[PDB]
Amino acid sequence: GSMMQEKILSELAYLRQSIDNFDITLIHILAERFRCTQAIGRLKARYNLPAVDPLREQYQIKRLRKLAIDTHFDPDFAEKFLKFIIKEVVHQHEVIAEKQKIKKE
Amino acid sequence: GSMMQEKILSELAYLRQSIDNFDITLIHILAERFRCTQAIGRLKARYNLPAVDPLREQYQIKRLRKLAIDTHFDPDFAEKFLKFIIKEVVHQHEVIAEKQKIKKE
Repeated sequence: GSMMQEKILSELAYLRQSIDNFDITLIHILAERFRCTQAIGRLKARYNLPAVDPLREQYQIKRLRKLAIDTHFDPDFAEKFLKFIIKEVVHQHEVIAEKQKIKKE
Repeated sequence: GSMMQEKILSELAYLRQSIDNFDITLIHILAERFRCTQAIGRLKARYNLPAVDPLREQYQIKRLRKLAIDTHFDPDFAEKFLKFIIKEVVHQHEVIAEKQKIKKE
């Protein structure tokens, strides 16, 4: 139909409003997460702690996987997602350390 | 110090509580986002719409970049993050279409 075509484009539009809202929300939460991990980066750099903390990484992954299963959410994708975030964090930790070091030199 | 060592481990622990909370939150929001994009996948598959919708992708990226700058959040990372999500979504759209098609065959 044309009534049916519009019904379908209207549903699509409605679902995309929601997605678009989720994406803003996700960015605001990640903004705060990165405020925290940057406070960790400064602390690690001042006191010579390493960017990659394997016991920490391992815990975060097992925990998020368990919580993902409990939410009926794919645990492999939860892990892929967390690892994506952690790679940026590890980069940021290294950038803060190089910048604390260039002051010291 | 040992007082100073514990102060620092205590700060680190406190920041990690927050991170860990943000990560659960992020998973719950993504759970809902994927409920929506899966409803889009079914709709696209029933009515023969393609997985990759370039005009849609382009809008989502420009919009999230602008909103990221307005939140003092790195627009390149916002884009990297959205593209990471969209790659999963496009996969999921293709999986739904293959599964609607195998019923039809």
